[PDB]
Amino acid sequence: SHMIITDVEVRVFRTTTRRHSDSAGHAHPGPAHQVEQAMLTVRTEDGQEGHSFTAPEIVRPHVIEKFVKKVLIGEDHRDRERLWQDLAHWQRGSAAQLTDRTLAVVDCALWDLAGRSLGQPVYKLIGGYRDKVLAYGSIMCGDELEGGLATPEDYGRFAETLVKRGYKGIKLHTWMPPVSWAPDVKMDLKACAAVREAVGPDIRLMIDAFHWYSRTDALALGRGLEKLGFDWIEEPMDEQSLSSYKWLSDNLDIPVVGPESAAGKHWHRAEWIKAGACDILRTGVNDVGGITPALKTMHLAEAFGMECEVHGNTAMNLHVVAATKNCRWYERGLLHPFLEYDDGHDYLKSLSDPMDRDGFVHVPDRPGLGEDIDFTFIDNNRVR
Amino acid sequence: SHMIITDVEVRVFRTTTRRHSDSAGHAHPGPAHQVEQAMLTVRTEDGQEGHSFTAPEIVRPHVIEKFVKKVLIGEDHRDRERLWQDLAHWQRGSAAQLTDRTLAVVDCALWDLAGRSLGQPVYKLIGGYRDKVLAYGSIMCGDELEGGLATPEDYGRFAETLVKRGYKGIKLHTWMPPVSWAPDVKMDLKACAAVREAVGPDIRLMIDAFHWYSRTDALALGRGLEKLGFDWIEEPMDEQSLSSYKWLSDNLDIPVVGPESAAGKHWHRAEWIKAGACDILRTGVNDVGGITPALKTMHLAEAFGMECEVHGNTAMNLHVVAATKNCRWYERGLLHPFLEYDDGHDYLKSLSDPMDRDGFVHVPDRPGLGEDIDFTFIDNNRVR
Ligand SMILES: [Cl-]
Ligand SMILES: [Cl-]
Ligand SMILES: [Cl-]
Ligand SMILES: [Cl-]
Ligand SMILES: [Cl-]
Ligand SMILES: [Cl-]
Ligand SMILES: [Cl-]
Ligand SMILES: [Cl-]
Ligand SMILES: [Mg+2]
Ligand SMILES: [Mg+2]
Ligand SMILES: [Mg+2]
Ligand SMILES: [Mg+2]
Ligand SMILES: [Mg+2]
Ligand SMILES: [Mg+2]
Ligand code: NA
Ligand code: NA
Ligand code: NA
Ligand code: NA
Repeated sequence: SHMIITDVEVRVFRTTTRRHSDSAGHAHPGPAHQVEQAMLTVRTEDGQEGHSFTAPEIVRPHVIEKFVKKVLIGEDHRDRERLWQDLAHWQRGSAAQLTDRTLAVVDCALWDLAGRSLGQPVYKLIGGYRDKVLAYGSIMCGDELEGGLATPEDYGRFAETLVKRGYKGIKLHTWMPPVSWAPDVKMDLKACAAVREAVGPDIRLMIDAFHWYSRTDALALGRGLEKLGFDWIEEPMDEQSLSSYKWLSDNLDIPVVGPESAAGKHWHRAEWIKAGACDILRTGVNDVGGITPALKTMHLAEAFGMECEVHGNTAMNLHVVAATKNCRWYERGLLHPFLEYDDGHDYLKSLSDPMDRDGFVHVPDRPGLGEDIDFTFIDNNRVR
Repeated sequence: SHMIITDVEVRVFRTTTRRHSDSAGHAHPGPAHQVEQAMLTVRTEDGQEGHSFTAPEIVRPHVIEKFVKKVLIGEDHRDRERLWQDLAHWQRGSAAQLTDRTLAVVDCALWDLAGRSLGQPVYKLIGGYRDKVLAYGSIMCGDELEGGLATPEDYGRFAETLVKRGYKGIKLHTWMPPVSWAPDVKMDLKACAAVREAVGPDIRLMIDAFHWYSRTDALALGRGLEKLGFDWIEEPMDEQSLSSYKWLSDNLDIPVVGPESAAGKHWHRAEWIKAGACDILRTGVNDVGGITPALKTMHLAEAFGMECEVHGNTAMNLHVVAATKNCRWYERGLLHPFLEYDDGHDYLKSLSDPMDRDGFVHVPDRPGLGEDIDFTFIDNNRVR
């Protein structure tokens, strides 16, 4: 009975960061401040543990007591498919409180537990494809900060810096409300043009613009991009409208990648394939409810001969990318000229995603998700 | 470097069995005789091993030297996705000699190696869904043996015996060439009717008839089955004709399950979904080239809200079934009144798929594929 789960614990602590998020949830650099972060730990009878990080609200007591403990406590931690399906089955009746985000953090902690228990990196447990992978530099949403990301030329200048660092691909997130004047298709296209001019024709370029443009605006945006040789256009319209995506992909030459944010996990992504709503699939550990369903989406895409690009940084997504073939990149970011991504986080002793000078991220040879957790730091900065 | 593969070995030995196969490859009971069986072993630097069984021609020296050793030797055994993809990439150019069957046995040996090395059953490594699963009794193709499977009533009588044993579902394979008079739709339907009459309405019944009936014959067969409340009709036409399956499923009420034998692995099975060629998907470790692609097919089906029924017995298929939710059964057989399935194989010390009196197969709690291999027997019966 050593593999039986005995405890599920949440520890909330303060991390020091210059990352802020606006009222619409878009990241920006700002003053150094303390932000509450949560760590979920699952422990078995023999004392082995697995951990994963998320925002405090996602693993608050209501959700832990009503849902997570009831599924996990007393169960064999290795039964990840059974445990995931049990949580999935309870979402419909949860009064909207048991979210895909909660499933993701629980599933990730279970994977970390298995890996740490076995002394194996998660991607090796899954079945490894690659130990290193090209990353694109994923640039934060636009701002109104002088010298930051306020003008089209600001994007161009930051792009030059990213190429020097070794990134072989660059993705722009452009300007979005509550930036006062946003959104503006002409401004987005000017940023795209400035970046292409700055880096030349051989760096791969992507755009993830305002996520709710009308069909007419997204068509104008996509048309403007075809002149610049961009690799993909990402979520330019409300992803709840599958029909809009069928229409847009039919009317654009540039590949459309999606859905990133849409609900329904791997099931809904099958619908995007069936309906021809995208040219490249998208998934992400946080978006589909864990490593387990992310892997399902990767396999789904592969069976159709499609790529499936993995949204988001951190170990959980990196291990999905390392375990699969049909994904061009790891998404490294979000990045901003004012911030030093390579410095990492105060609660981790080293980076989960170190990148060489040629633009390859190397998966750490550490067990589980391989997050090098500074438990002492967390203990010293607990939220009472 | 303890995880690095150092050796790939094939040991051919004689097993004593009453299973024969006719000229078309269909199994039948006959005289006790000795049949050559091959065991593939993969070994790492630290001396850990994994094993899998297949027919000698599938792992003959030509294939081992030209393909398998070149991919595996010197590589990290845990990189199953990379190694599978490397073998897949070499099939096209192999002058038809590197088959999906060869990929399957190699992939299975790699999974067994990881499980044995970690002390974990393969389904627990994948992420377990169930430790036991309902099995259907899968009846051998028809014969002309008196009291065997020669008449419709013979099927009825054997069905009664299987229900007593505890099977909750039963699948008929009916009469096929070179049975002198075969095939005959009317005879197949008589067997189906005899079985339904024998077992009543609450036992689940399936039919896997002659695999190459015309559209007109398969329509007549399927129409006759709807009167008997059968759960599915399996491969009644040449599976190379996707279009025939679209047509047949459109014209039958009874669910069509497939494709079992078609080439193209998980990719081709996506096409069956996209085209609406079946109501229930089919896969199998031997049919799609290993546990790795079988899992991909399971996930593909699940994303469409479909079941995917796993073809074939033995540990390799049982572990796929135990790791996934969207499959109703393990296929236990093939069975015949003249043969005692529960006696197992002379080269295994116990059954990979023991079944209780309620019709549940219990996955052995043994590492890797959990095949309880009698190495001494194999050594004593080697083919010189
Ligand atoms: Cl709460
Ligand atoms: Cl940076
Ligand atoms: Cl770095
Ligand atoms: Cl520490
Ligand atoms: Cl040979
Ligand atoms: Cl039997
Ligand atoms: Cl048994
Ligand atoms: Cl032995
Ligand atoms: Mg995005
Ligand atoms: Mg298009
Ligand atoms: Mg740090
Ligand atoms: Mg069959
Ligand atoms: Mg139908
Ligand atoms: Mg035996
Ligand atoms: Na977007
Ligand atoms: Na399209
Ligand atoms: Na058939
Ligand atoms: Na159909």
